[PDB]
Amino acid sequence: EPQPASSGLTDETAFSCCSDPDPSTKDFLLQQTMLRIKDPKKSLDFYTRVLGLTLLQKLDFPAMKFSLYFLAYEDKNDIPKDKSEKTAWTFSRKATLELTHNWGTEDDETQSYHNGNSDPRGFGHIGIAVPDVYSACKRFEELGVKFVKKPDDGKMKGLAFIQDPDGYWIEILNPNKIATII
Amino acid sequence: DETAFSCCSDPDPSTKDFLLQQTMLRIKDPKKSLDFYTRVLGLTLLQKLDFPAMKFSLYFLAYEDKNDIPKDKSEKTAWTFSRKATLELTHNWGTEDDETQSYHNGNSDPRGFGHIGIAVPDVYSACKRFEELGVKFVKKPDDGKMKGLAFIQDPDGYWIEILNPNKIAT
Ligand SMILES: CC1(C)[C@@H](O)CC[C@]2(C)[C@H]3C(=O)C=C4[C@@H]5C[C@@](C)(C(=O)O)CC[C@]5(C)CC[C@@]4(C)[C@]3(C)CC[C@@H]12
Ligand SMILES: [Zn+2]
Ligand SMILES: [Zn+2]
Repeated sequence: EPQPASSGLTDETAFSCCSDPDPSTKDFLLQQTMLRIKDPKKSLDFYTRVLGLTLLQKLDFPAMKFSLYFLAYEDKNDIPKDKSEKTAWTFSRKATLELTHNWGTEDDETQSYHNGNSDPRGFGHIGIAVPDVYSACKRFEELGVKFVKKPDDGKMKGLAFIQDPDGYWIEILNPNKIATII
Repeated sequence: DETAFSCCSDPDPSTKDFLLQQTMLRIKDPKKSLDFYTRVLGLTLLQKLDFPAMKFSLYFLAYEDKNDIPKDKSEKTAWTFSRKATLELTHNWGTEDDETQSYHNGNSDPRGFGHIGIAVPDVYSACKRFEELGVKFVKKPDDGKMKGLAFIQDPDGYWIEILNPNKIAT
């Protein structure tokens, strides 16, 4: 029953590669995903205004000439005012997006970041779960967002991919509708 | 900062139930990857989904109690895809037997994606356990200006930040 190896893993092989978690890893949290961004204006506007994330915090590194922007689906009225307080909070949020701006890249017409979906491949995308793919995407269209895959294109109806201003892919999906699609 | 106007306070309420569900990474060999993320890092495999017509599988991992996972495929799928902060590891069939194939981690030419990041109670003991389990480090907690902060690598070489949120605070 181990599959032909041009056929992928059986459930058995796969599951048997899984161990229950060591109890010292309880309380571990998947806190952030870092993406490099060419232009923090385009990017902050895309993630806050279009996608509805809240800018939790900005960190500056004047020596090393770069800034970090931390965004998440969080209530602004939860963001601490105090500096240290604010940082501990931000960095204890789950499911956060860290955007790294290297100074000057916005003026560099020669410069662009690679989105991982052409050679050499790796990272693919982040994805947002929404209650209605078609209504969200209709608004995205209204707001000038660029699409990789419209919700109705292809076999997978009801799932979409849009680009952020650096070309990074963002999946848009409805958890109550995925099982129909697959 | 002249990005002063770039931050839309009060997002449109149509986005109020939006949720950052997944980060997707391509993996050469899920036997290694699954072992690493579960046994070393302590995540749980939520769901394995296969696509024969398209020759790939998806492995969703998260920090979730295995006991909360519905057993039924439709209930499971709906549950998995509504969890916050999942890793979606994509396996294109055969890459584990292709001696010439490897994925790129985004941290050298051409750059883009940098890393995912895991918050822990105690960076030092986590990293000592990591050392004991033969985990490869990109940065030990005691190298450079940033002390008490580490980066490790998964089996594909993707970078994973190991931090304590109360120590960046300093
Ligand atoms: C151990 C030491 C002291 C040393 O061995 C040099 C390499 C390094 C491992 C180093 C690295 O390699 C890449 C980056 C990145 C550069 C940057 C701006 C980018 O490359 O885009 C993105 C942010 C990021 C993570 C900031 C921190 C550093 C400087 C990072 C981890 C700090 C720790 C550092
Ligand atoms: Zn980071
Ligand atoms: Zn995905």
